[PDB]
Amino acid sequence: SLALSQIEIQQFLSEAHAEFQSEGFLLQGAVRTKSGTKGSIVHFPVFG
Amino acid sequence: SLALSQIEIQQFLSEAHAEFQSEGFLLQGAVRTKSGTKGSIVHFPVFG
Repeated sequence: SLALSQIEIQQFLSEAHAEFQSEGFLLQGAVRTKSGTKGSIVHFPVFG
Repeated sequence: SLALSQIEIQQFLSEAHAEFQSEGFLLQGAVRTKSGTKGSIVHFPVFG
């Protein structure tokens, strides 16, 4: 019977799509970097 | 000596009485139950 269209189902996919966005870390290593630092402030001495 | 009644002990039971109430699930078996469903809406197909 064509009445089967009354009990048609819908499928929801488990693979989600994240909206196109930047993943970041684009400027990693572009500047003088100090890793594993401790303390509230890191001081860079400068001479004229 | 009858003075032993001055150090009589009292026992507190560990099996607690629950004030008279329904245990629930009375209507299970009176309706058509379907376990392990998913989603916000569940559809029951019907045939003529």
